[PDB]
Amino acid sequence: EQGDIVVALYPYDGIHPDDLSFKKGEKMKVLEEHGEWWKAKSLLTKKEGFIPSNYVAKLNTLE
Repeated sequence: EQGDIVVALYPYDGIHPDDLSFKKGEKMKVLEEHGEWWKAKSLLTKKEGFIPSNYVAKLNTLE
């Protein structure tokens, strides 16, 4: 859901300006879920952009 903290499982290089580029282990805040791609904010760079949702996992997976 919106505001959840996620961690990158694999790195990803954005191909377009609206994408975030991240490394494995990078922490991001999910802003909006839009199917396969989510809008997120890198907690390291504070930059926002779309990320492939299959490349991240919730830091909280139990609840």
